[PDB]
Amino acid sequence: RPVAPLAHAMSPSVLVPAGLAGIQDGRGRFREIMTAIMADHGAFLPGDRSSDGDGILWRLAGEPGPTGRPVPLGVSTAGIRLVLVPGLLAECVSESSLLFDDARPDVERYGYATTLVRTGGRWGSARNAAIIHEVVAKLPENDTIVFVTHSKGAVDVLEALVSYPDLAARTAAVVSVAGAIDGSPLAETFSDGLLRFAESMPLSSCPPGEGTEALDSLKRAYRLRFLAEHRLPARVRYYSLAAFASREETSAILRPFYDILAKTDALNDGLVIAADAIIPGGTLLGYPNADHLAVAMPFSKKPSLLTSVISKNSYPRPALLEAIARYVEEDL
Repeated sequence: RPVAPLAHAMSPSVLVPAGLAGIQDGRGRFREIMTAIMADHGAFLPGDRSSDGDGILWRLAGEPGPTGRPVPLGVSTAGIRLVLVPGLLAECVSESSLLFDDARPDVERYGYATTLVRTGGRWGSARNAAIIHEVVAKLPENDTIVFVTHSKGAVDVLEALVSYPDLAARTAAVVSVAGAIDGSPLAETFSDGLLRFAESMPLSSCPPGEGTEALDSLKRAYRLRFLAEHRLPARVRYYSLAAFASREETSAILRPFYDILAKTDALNDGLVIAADAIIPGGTLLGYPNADHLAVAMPFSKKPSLLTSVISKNSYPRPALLEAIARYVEEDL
């Protein structure tokens, strides 16, 4: 695309150390919690692996040490409900994959209720925000609501919190997992024609979108403008995990997109750059060593061409989701 229209749409933005955008560094305590969880009951959890070194969570510079304070490893009685919100195209592959599906037995064992929200896989954030608003309105009043979101789901939820003060007042926390907070430059990379055809083609698992509504929601200019123009509700707590893996531990299907992003930032999960995946003013929990899909969306149906090309899908999602729940309960 010629640069003039992109320039006109872009709001001034700056890449800064996390501290300068009001981010609390919770990387040390989160590593501590997740590591203890896996030492305590990781052995039969799907995706179990060594927690040593960068195995589960990358060690970026400046990481705080462990606090030494005991990690809760029993059943929660806090009445917390994790409201799971998926991202782009998730609805379309629902037969093969549901968000954190293999992690929900483990967190429910330990006292955390879970609800999965079905969003439009090909719909814009405003339309999905209304869906989320209606779902949460029907959840039990005494539950403590903690969103756990993936990809576009994160900004579906942020737009909802900004649009519906009653949802904001109802919500204790939002956790972003590889959330597309600043969108992705890939949303602009491909032709409108291609995006329009993808939006409108008949699929038996997800309804079509209008125009390019879903991708419009993921454009960097749009997403940066949202954050420039709307304060996130202050009474809600925000937390972010930003995934990336090495090229060889990145799924085949994601590698061509990884390769585009890696031209300027190797710390990307295939679809989202890590610096674009952190909610400003929130808490940074860390960097799962996993590509965009492995960190949150299990694919296991065999055989499947789809499952086969998502070739690096193994990650300890149950331990990750349990660590998220325990960190937020502790932080709250």
